[PDB]
Amino acid sequence: MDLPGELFEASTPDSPSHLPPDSWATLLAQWADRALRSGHQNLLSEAQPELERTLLTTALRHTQGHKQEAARLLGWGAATLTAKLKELGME
Amino acid sequence: MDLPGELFEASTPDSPSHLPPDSWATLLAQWADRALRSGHQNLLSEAQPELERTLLTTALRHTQGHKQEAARLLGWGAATLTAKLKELGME
Repeated sequence: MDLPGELFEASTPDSPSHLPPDSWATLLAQWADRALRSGHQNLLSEAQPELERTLLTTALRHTQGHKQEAARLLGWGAATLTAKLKELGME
Repeated sequence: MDLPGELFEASTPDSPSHLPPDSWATLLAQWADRALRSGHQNLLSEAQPELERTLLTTALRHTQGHKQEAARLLGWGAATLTAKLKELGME
């Protein structure tokens, strides 16, 4: 018998998230190499939007909702912030 | 007295390099934020060339010296591989 019950269900609360040291570059150096020895294709096209999304969302956080303010935040403008959004989706 | 001598000099050999888990994204999320609360400016312009240099050099390694082959390696061409080289230096 045990005091605590055998709780076995995934609920919303009681679920902390862990943030380990993500070795992105280490994953990109080994990934780009593993794909090169098999069938590489969208190499830079995959991490390209990854770096843009991270920063874009971060700076935007300073102005959540104000996607325009994010422009001056990254030395960009309103055409780049918008054109760069489809550039990764088009290229 | 000790068998080994007190070797205290930096030489070429006898110098192994360590490669810990670099948390780039973690450094970019905290850096972009720390700079935003002070004087942000070249936010994306700093990590932009960092992601391009890493992949560019990696794929090029498959064709060391053949900077041209790196083109098809990243679904790029000869104009992009060259134009993208100055794009980060110009923007």
